[PDB]
Amino acid sequence: PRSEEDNELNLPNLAAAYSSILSSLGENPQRQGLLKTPWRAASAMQFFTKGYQETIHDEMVIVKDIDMFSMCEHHLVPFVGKVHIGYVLGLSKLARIVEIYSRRLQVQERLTKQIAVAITEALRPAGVGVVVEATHMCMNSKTVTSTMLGVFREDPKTREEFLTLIR
Amino acid sequence: PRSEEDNELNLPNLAAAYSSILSSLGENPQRQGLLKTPWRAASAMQFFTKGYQETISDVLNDAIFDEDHDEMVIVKDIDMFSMCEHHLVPFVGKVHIGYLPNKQVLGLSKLARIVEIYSRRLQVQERLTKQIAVAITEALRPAGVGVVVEATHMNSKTVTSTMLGVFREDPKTREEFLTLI
Amino acid sequence: PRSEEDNELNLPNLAAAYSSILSSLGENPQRQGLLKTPWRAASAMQFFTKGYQETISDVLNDAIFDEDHDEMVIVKDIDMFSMCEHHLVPFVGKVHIGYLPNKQVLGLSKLARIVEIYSRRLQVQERLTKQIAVAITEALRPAGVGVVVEATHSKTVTSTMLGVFREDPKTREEFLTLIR
Amino acid sequence: SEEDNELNLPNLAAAYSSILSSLGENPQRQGLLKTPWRAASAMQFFTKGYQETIDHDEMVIVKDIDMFSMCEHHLVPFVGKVHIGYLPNKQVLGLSKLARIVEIYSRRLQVQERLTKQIAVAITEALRPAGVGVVVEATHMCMVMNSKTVTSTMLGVFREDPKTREEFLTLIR
Amino acid sequence: AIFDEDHDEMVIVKDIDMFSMCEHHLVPFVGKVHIGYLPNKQVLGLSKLARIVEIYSRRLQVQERLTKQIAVAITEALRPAGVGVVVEATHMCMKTVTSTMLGVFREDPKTREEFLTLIR
Amino acid sequence: AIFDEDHDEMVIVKDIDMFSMCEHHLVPFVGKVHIGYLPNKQVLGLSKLARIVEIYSRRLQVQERLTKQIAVAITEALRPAGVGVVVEATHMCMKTVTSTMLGVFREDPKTREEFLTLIR
Amino acid sequence: PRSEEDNELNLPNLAAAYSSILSSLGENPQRQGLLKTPWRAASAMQFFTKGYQETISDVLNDAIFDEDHDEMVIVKDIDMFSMCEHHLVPFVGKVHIGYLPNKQVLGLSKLARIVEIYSRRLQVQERLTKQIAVAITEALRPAGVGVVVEATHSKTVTSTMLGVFREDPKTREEFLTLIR
Amino acid sequence: SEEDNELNLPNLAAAYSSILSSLGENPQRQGLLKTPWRAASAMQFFTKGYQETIDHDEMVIVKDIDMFSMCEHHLVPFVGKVHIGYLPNKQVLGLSKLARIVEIYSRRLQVQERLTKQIAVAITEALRPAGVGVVVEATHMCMVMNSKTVTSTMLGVFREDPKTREEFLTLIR
Amino acid sequence: PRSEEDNELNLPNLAAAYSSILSSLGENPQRQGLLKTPWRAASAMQFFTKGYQETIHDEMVIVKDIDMFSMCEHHLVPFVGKVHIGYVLGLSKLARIVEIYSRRLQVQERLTKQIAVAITEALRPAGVGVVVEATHMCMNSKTVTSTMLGVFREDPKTREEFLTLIR
Amino acid sequence: PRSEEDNELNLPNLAAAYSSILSSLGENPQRQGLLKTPWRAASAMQFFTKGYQETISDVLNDAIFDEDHDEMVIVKDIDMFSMCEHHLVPFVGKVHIGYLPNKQVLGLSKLARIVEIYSRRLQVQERLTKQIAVAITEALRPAGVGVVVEATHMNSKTVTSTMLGVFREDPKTREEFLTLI
Ligand SMILES: NC1=NC(=O)C2=NC(=O)SC2=N1
Ligand SMILES: NC1=NC(=O)C2=NC(=O)SC2=N1
Ligand SMILES: NC1=NC(=O)C2=NC(=O)SC2=N1
Ligand SMILES: NC1=NC(=O)C2=NC(=O)SC2=N1
Ligand SMILES: [Zn+2]
Ligand SMILES: [Zn+2]
Ligand SMILES: [Zn+2]
Ligand SMILES: [Zn+2]
Ligand SMILES: [Zn+2]
Ligand SMILES: [Zn+2]
Ligand SMILES: [Zn+2]
Ligand SMILES: [Zn+2]
Ligand SMILES: [Zn+2]
Ligand SMILES: [Zn+2]
Repeated sequence: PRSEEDNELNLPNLAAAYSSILSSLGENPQRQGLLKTPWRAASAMQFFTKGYQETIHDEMVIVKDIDMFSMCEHHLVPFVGKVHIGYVLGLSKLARIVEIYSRRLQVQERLTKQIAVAITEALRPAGVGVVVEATHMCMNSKTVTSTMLGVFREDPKTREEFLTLIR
Repeated sequence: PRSEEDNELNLPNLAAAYSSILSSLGENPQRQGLLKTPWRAASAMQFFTKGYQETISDVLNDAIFDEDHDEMVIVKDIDMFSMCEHHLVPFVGKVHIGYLPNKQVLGLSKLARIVEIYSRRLQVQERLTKQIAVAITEALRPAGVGVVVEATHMNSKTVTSTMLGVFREDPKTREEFLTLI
Repeated sequence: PRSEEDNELNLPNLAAAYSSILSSLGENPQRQGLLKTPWRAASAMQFFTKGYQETISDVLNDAIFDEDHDEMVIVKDIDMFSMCEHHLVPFVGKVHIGYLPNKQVLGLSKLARIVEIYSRRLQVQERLTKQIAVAITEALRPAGVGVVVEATHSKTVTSTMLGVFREDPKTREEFLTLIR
Repeated sequence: SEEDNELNLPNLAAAYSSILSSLGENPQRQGLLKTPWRAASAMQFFTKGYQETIDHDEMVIVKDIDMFSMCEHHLVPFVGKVHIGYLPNKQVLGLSKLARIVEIYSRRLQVQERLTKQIAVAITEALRPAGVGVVVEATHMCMVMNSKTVTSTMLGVFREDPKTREEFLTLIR
Repeated sequence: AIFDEDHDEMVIVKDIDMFSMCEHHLVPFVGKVHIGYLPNKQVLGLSKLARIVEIYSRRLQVQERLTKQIAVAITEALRPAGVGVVVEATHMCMKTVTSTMLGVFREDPKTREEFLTLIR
Repeated sequence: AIFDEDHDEMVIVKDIDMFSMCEHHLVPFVGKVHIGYLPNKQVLGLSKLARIVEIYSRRLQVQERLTKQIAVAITEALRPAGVGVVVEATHMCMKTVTSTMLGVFREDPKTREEFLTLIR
Repeated sequence: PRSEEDNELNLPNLAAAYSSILSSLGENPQRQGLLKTPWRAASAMQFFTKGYQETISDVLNDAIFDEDHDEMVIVKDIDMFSMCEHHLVPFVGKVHIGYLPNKQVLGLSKLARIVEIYSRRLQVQERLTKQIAVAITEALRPAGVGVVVEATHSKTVTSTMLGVFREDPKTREEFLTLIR
Repeated sequence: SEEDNELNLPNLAAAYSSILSSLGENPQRQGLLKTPWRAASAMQFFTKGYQETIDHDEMVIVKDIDMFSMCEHHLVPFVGKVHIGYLPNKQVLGLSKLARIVEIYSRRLQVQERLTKQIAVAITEALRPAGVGVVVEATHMCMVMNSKTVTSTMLGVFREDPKTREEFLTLIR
Repeated sequence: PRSEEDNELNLPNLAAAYSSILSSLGENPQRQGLLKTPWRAASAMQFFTKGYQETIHDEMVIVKDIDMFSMCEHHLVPFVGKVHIGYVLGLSKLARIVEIYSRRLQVQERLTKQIAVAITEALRPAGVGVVVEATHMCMNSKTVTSTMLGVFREDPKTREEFLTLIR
Repeated sequence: PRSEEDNELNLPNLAAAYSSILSSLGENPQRQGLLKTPWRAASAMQFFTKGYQETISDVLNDAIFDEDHDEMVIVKDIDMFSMCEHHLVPFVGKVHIGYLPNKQVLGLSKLARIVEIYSRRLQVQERLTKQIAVAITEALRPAGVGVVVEATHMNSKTVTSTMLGVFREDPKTREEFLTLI
C-alpha cells in the first residue's frame, strides 16, 4: 500500500510533472489561474487514486444507485456512474468497498469484479451480484458491466430477480 | 496559435510527464493496461486543448451573411467539453446562444466553431461564457447577445450567463430567450 | 400492546428526555422555536411508533373474504414510513405486495393496516419486509407471498418470496415485472 | 467545542435510553443495545454546524446542492436542495466554500426560512457581490403527504432588479 | 358480435378505461382493463368487447371478481384457445393489479409472457 | 402555530394532497393544494398549514369554496401581506384548477406571477 | 331539435345511403363483415351528431350557482370528439375552458354538457371554439371567458378570448400558463 | 379502375347528400354545399387500395410506420402504427416498396387482424425470407375511450424460433 | 422558375457530377451498390430543391408540429424539424407554402421569413407568426428562429399567446 | 487507405463537381450564401467518408487486454453518423454493442473507433451492422457478439441486428442483451 508519507514525498514530484504538462500544452504556467495548478492537479490525482493505500436472514438485499467515480487507466480521464449490489453489511463499509476499488486507475470490468469479490470475502454470503453502469469521458454512451458470484451466478432465478429489481 | 509541428514536438514531453505521474502514483507503468497510457493520456490532453491551435479571426473567415433579419436567433443544447484550469480535470455541459441581429447573421457551423475554439482550452466556466458572448458581439455587432452555459464539474450543475445589449436592457427579450432554451 | 393510557403516562417522560437532548446539543430550550419542542418531538416519536399499540390479530378481524381465487393479486406503491432502530431517524419508502390466493382474499384496507402495524415501529428494513410477508401468509394461507420494500434511509431494496414465489421462476418473474 | 461534544455524548445516550423505555421497547434486545450511542452520535452529527464558523460580468449559479437539516419544532429531518445565484464584484465563490456554507447552517435545529436567509447573508458577507439569490426546496418529515416547501431570499440586484430576479428563478428550473 | 377471420394469433385490446364501485365501502375505484385472446379462427368486434367491460364494471364489485367475469364472458362468447384479462385500478379507499388467465394463457408460459409484455 | 422570524419573503408549500367530497353528486374529488404567503415578519408552522387544508377538505364541498376557505384561514391566522391558494383536482363525476389570491398576491402582478411559476 | 322519433325514422334512410356507398366503393355488401355495416355506420353517424337533439337552454337548466366568485376557474383537458363538416370524417381533441365569474359559477358536469352539445355536430374547429365560449358567456355573464381547443383532424389549436381575457394581458397569460 | 372511380364519384356524392338531409342538417348552407363531393373524394381516397397490386445474416426492422385505415364495421377510421421485421434470404425490402405494401392494404375497409396478415403475406411473397413479423397497434374510433388494439402475424422463423420472435418484439418497443 | 424540361435536361448533368464525387471520395463507382448512385443522388437533390419551380372569424388559429425538411445552402446537408404557424386557410396549401420554401437551398432565418410573408400575402390577415425549430446536420443542438408580422409583431399580448400555445 | 495527400488532391475535384451541381439545380453560385459552398460541401463529404482513411488493423493496434473476464460487456447509445450509399444523403442513429469475452476484452475507445471506421463511409445499415460485429469477433474471438443499430434515414426508425455465437444460440444471453440496451 502507498502510505501517507509516500503521498507527501510524491506530491512535489507530481506537481513538477503537471508543471511540465502546462508548458508542453502551450500554456503560460505563470498566469494567475495556472500558478497553483501543478499542486491542485497533483492533489486531485492523489485523491482519485487513494484506494491504493486502503484496505478493510432469508431475503435478497440490494443497494442500488450508489454513485461511483473512477479513472480510466488507458487515458487518465474519469469515468462516472452507478454501482448496483445484491447479496449482512450496511450502506457504510459497502460504500467503503466501492471507494477502495473505484479510487484507482481502472477498467470497468475489473472494478466490477473486485467489488463482487470484496463483498464475497467480507460477508461470505450465498451469493453476490454487482452491476456497474458508467459514462466514460475517454470516448453520451453508457457502458454496463456485471459480475455474479455464488447463487447469483449458479441460480438463474436469483440472477433474474436481481437484474429486474434495478429500475 | 499552436501548430501541428508544436503538437508532434510536445507529444514525447507530455508522454514523459505522464510516465512520471504513473510512477509517482504508486503504479507499475509496465503492466499491460498502462504500457501505452503515457501516449494515450498525452493525445487526450492535446485533444482537450486543441482550441489553442485555432484563431478567432480564422474561425470568422466567411462566417457573416447579410440576411435582412432582425429577430431572435437561438442555438440551444450545443454540447461542450472543456478542461478545468485549476486541477486539469474535464468539465462537460451545454451552451445555449441567442442573438438579435442587425441584419447580419452568423453561419451555424461557425457558431459551433466559436464554442469549440474557447471550450477546448484550460478554462473557468465564467470566462468561457464571456468569450463566446464577446466573440459573437465582435463578429456580428448585433442589438444583443445572450450566452448560457450549464455544466457538471458534491452533485450539482453550474450555470453561468452573459447577457449583452437588448438581452441585458429589455426584460421581454431576456425572458423570451430564457424560456425558449 | 401499548394502550392510550401508556401514551399519556409516557408523554412527560419523553418530553423530559427531549428537553435534556436540547440542552446537551448546546441549544437554549427557552427560545420561541424550541419552547414546545419537548412535547412536539415526544408526540412525533409516539406517532412514528404507534404500531406497538396494535396486534396482528385485531387487524385480521373481518379481513378475510371467500373468493374463488383470482390468481395473482398485487397491491403496489404502498407508501411506507418507518423508524431506523439503529439511530432513531426515519426511513421512507414503498411496499409492493403480491399473493396467490387459496380461495381466500384479503381486504385492501386490511393489507394497508398490515404495512402500518409493522412500519410504525423501530425497525430494520429486512425485518419489516419479512413481517409483512409472514403476516399475509398467516392470515390467508396462500400458495405464495411476495413482498418487495424499496426505501431511502440511492435506495435499499429488500424482498421476501415465500412458497410459490421462491420455487417457481415464472410466478416470481411475473410478480417482479408487474410491480414496474 | 469538541470537549463539549465528548462530555455531552453520554448525556445524550442516557436521554435516548430513556426514550427507548418510554416508547414501550426493551433497550436490552440486541438491535437496541447500542442505539442510545448511535442515536446520540447521529444527533451530534446533525447539529455539528453550531461548532463551525466562516473583473466579472455574469450571473453565476450553483443549483441542485443536496441539503439535509433538522426541524427545530419536531426534531425530525427535512431534506431537499439549495439553489444559489450571485452577480460577482471581482470575487467568485469557490465550490468547496459554498458547500461548507450550506453545511454550517443546515447542520443545526432549523426552520427552512432561517436556513435560507443565513446562506444568502453568508455569501453576501464572503463575496460582497452586486446581489445574491438563494432558493431552498425541501420535504419536511413533520408533515406525516409529499409536499415541498419552497423558500427564497433575494439580496442586492436580485431583490432590486426584476430582470435579474426572474433570470435566476428561470435558470434554476 | 362474432366474425370469422382466418386468424389464430393473439389479439389484444389494452388501456380500456374502467369505472367501478367498491362494494366493501361504497367508494369508486377507477382504472384500466387489458384484454388478450387467442382466437379459434373467430374474433370479437371491438365495440362488443367494450360492452362486456361495461356490463360488469358498472356494478357494486370487488376487482378480483370483475377481472374473472370479463375473462369468463369472452371465453363463453368466442370459445378461443385462451383469454387473459389484467385490471389495474386506483381504489378511492386508499395501484391494485389483478389478472385472470384462461386456456393457453394459463397453460403456455410463452403465451402469458407475450401478453404481459405487450400490455406495457 | 405562529412563529416570529425576521422574514418578509415568499413562503410556499406546494403539492399538499387533498381529498374532498363533491356536494352536488356525493362523489369524491381528489387533488393537490398549493399555498403561498408573504409574511409580516411571522410564519405559520408547516403541520398547522396541513391541518387548515384538512379541516376544510374533509367536508361536503365545491372546489371554489374550499380554495377560498383555506386562503381566508391563512389570512386570518397570520395577517400577512398576501396569500395565494391554488387547488388542482380530478372530479370523480368526470383537471379543475381554482385559485384565490389575496393582498399583494391579488394586487402585485410580479408577486402572483412568481407564485404561479414556483408551483410548477 | 332532433327528437328520438326523428332518429328512428331517419335510420333506414341513412342505412340505405350507406348500402349505396358500399356498392359505389367496389365492395360486396353481402360479405359477412359488411352485412350489418349500413345500420352500424348509420348509428355511428347519428351518435357523432347527437348534439342536434339538444338545445343550449335545456342544459342551462339547474346549471348556475351563486358563489361569491372564486376568481379564475379552469377546467382543462376535456376530451372532445367532433365531425369535420367538410368531409364527414372525425376529428378528436381537447378543450381547455376558463372563466372569471361575476358571483355566478357553472356546474362542472354542465360545462362538459356544453362541450358535448356543440362537439357532437358537423363542425369546423374555429366555430366549435366560439360556440363553447359564447354559451358560457350567455349562461354566466362573466368578466371574461377563454376557450382553447387543440385537435388532430401535427395539431390545430384555436382560441377564443372574450372580454377580460382579450383586453388584459395578465389574465390571458395566467390562463394560458395554467392550462399546461 | 380509374374509369370506375369517375363513374361512381357522383353516386357517392348523391348518397352523402342523402346522409346530410337524414341527419337533420341543411345541405344548402355554405359550409355543407360542397360536402357531398368532398366526402365522396375522401371515401374514394381511403379505399384506393382496392385498385392497387404488387447474402444476409441479420434481422431488419422498420418500426413506427404511420398507418391509417377504415373500420369495415362502422366506416369510421382506425389510426396507428405498423412494425415490420424480417430475416432476409439474399433480398432486402426497399423502403418505398414497404410503404406501398402498407398503403395497398390499409386503404380499404378493414379489420385490423386481416390488415396485419396481408402485410406479412405480401412481404413473404416479395422477399421469400427466412421469416416475417408484423405488429399493428391502432386506436379505433368505433369505440366512442383511448384503448389501443395490438395485433400480430408471425411467419417462418418468426413463428418457429422463440428467440427470433422475442427479439423482434423487444426491438419494436 | 425551373420547368420540368429543365429538370430532365439537368438530370444527366447532375448524375455526371455525382459520378465524379464517387471517384474523388476514393470509392469504386462500378461496385453494385454504387452503380445507380449517380442517378439516385441526382433525383434526390432535384426533389430536395423542387420548390424553385413551384408558386401558389375572431380567433387565433395555430397549426403546430408541421414536419419540415430543408437543405443547408452552406454545406448541402439536410436540416430537419418543425414549423409552427399562427394567424382563413386550411392545412392543405399551408403545407404547400411550407414545402415551396423548404424544398430549396436555405438558411433557417430566411425560410422562416418567407413562410410568414407567404401567409401574409395569401390571406392578408391582421397578423402572422412563424416559429421554426430544427436540427442541422451541418453541425443534437436545436436552432429556433421566429418571424412576426402584423399584430403578431405589434401587439405583445398576441405575440405572447402564440408563443405559449406551442407545448 | 485514403491518405491526407489524397484528400488535398481530391478537394478541388469535389468542389468543382459541387459548383456544377449548384448550376444544374438552377442556383446562382455567385450569391453570398453559395460562394464558398463548393469547398464547404466538399469538406463535409470528405468528413462523412473519413473512415476510408483508416484500417481495421491500425485501429486494433494495442486494443486487446487480458482481463480474466468472461461476463457480458455492453456499450450502449454510441452515436453513429453515416452516408447512404444509394443517394449520398446522411443517416444518423445509435449503435448498441454487447460481447461475452473469452478472458480478453476490447478497450472502450477502440470499440468507438471500430464504429467510426465503418460508419464514416458510403454504407447500407445492414452492412455497417455486420462489419462492426465481424470486427469485434475477429479481434477478441469471444463466446458471442451482439450489435444493434437503430437509425433515421415517411417517418420511422430502421433497426438492424447481428447476433453471433452465444448471442444467437443461447436465448437467455440474447434476452439479457436486448433488455439491457
Ligand atoms: N428473495 C429471495 N430470492 C432468492 O433468489 C432467494 N434464494 C434463497 O435461498 S432466499 C431468497 N430470497
Ligand atoms: N447574466 C446577467 N444577468 C444580470 O441580470 C446581470 N446584471 C448585471 O449587472 S451583469 C448581468 N449578467
Ligand atoms: N439478429 C438475428 N436474429 C435472429 O434470430 C437470427 N436468426 C438467423 O438465422 S440470423 C439472425 N439474426
Ligand atoms: N385569441 C385571440 N388573440 C388575440 O390576440 C386576438 N386579437 C384580436 O383582435 S381577436 C384575438 N383572439
Ligand atoms: Zn479511456
Ligand atoms: Zn472543477
Ligand atoms: Zn439508516
Ligand atoms: Zn416541521
Ligand atoms: Zn374499499
Ligand atoms: Zn359533481
Ligand atoms: Zn380535416
Ligand atoms: Zn370497429
Ligand atoms: Zn451548414
Ligand atoms: Zn436512405
